[PDB]
Amino acid sequence: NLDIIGKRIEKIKQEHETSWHYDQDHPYKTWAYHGSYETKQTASSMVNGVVRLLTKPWDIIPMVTQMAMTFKEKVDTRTQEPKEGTKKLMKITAEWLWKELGKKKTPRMCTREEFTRKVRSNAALGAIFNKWKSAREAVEDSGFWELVDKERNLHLEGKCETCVYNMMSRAIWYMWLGARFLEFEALGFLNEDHWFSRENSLSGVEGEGLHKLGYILRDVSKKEGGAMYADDTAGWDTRITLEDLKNEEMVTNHMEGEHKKLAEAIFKLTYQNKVVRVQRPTTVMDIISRRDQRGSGQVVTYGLNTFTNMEAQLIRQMEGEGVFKSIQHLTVTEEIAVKNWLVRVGRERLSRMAISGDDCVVKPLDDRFASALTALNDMGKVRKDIQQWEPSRGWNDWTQVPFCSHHFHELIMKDGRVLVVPCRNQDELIGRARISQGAGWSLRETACLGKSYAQMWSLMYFHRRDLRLAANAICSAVPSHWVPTSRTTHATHEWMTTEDMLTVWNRVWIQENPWMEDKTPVESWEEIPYLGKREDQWCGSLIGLTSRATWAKNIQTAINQVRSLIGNEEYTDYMPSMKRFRR
Ligand SMILES: O=C1NC2(CCCC2)Nc2ccccc21
Ligand SMILES: [Zn+2]
Ligand SMILES: [Zn+2]
Repeated sequence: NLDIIGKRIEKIKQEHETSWHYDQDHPYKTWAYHGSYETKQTASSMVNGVVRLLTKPWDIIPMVTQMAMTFKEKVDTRTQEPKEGTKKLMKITAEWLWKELGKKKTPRMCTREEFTRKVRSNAALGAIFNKWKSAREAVEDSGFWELVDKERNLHLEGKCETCVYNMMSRAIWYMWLGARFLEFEALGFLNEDHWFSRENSLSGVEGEGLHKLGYILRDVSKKEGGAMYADDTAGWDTRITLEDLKNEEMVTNHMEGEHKKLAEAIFKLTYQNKVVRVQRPTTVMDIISRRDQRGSGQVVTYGLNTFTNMEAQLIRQMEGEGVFKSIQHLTVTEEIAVKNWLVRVGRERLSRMAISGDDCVVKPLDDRFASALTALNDMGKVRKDIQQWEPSRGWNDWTQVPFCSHHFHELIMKDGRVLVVPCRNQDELIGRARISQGAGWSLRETACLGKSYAQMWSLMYFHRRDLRLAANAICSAVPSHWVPTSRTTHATHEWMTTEDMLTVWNRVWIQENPWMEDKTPVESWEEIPYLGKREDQWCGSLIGLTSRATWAKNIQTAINQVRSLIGNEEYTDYMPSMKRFRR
């Protein structure tokens, strides 16, 4: 308890010595409270005017327009200790899984140089404002690195002074840049060296991209076995047990020297003991602590969520196959049965899964998996939107399975070749492209973000009539040489380029596509198919509405409206790449 966290707590106490008070009316029940201090501060979603002016029919669709407007009764709940049989299953599986992931990889420290390069190309490293303005300036100043050094040597000594979380759909634990550095130095290798690539982890999809995820699900569907299960966990990050954090820490068993000590300190001092500052309007700042749940950098969180989800799903597969009888206790001969299953078939069983952090698809050996719920529930990985002991409902067709907010279509080109394409309800896609985050956007910066959405649509969602038309309109309305941008950048964004989008389409879908045997390039956008018109409507198309027909017919007028706002620049007309504007 206070031996490991007190020092961090002590230090915050003194910087607000004028304000410290143990509030008697504190709302915490599962979080250990410690004190409050005085602050007074808050980032709403702003509309992208370039995208909205070129998507007029959606101005009267509430599912789009409501997205731009506007549970902590789940962070403040508790998870029970798993039974002894469950703890044994997790420990054997985790031991086995780090060894498999480690066979073709070497753990190593990430460098100041690597960290500096990341900051100088705008990645989301979840850091706070204070002594320097931005991340770019702290990294170019030697004083920073001396603070990093002090903390670094405190960790080698097994103590922590400044590694404190600041809490703020999605929960992010902002730390100061220095604490983020030390996390990256010790555990960055998991992402930097692709430990959760499909080649390395067999279940993982790190670095894949939406042009690959549908082909991966179709390959899983080809295995003999039962339904495809895609059960979401209710509040995954809140269900990570202290036993989970201890099995994750076993990656340190594969390390040596300074690295092993620096990694052991991240896990012991920051992950398995947390210090958090939270804004309460009663506006004060509460200093709360707890031992369990996930609270790490976004990138480390993705890797360890993937690890622990692979572990949980192998165990659910073991339960379905009758490898063990009860979670109450594993007998000595069950332990050897479990180890032997892992050695014998473990890699085959990993290949039956697609796992992206808390998100999974599993094609088990048979449908016994559906009612194999004892280990899953006892590990705390309770399924969302279904009663605890009700058997899972599986999917009979890989094209129906949800994964990473998409489903996937099989789309046959006029020349017979097969595309497996990503898809989701079109209101969601249009609604997101109409939103920006943060202040100080110039018209040029707003235009270049619209262009990023348009090029993503061309590459990933070309098969949706409305999005190929709107993408061509936005690319016609934004100056041809202006570079697409994002302010927040495990997937490949091939659309972030000033290269011709037909050339990028050929590279992604034909040349580098390992599922496409015939490498014959496509010569025009007219060779690139759409979904069936009825399927396009099913997935949210406005094709057939009077509003949509008027928009398509008069698109030049909309393009010209945006060009007139941006001013006298060099523009290209991309509409004649479409049959209906080609005379
Ligand atoms: O566990 C995670 N789940 C998803 C949702 C589906 C893709 C991965 N997102 C994440 C992003 C950062 C960190 C963790 C996660
Ligand atoms: Zn620290
Ligand atoms: Zn669809």
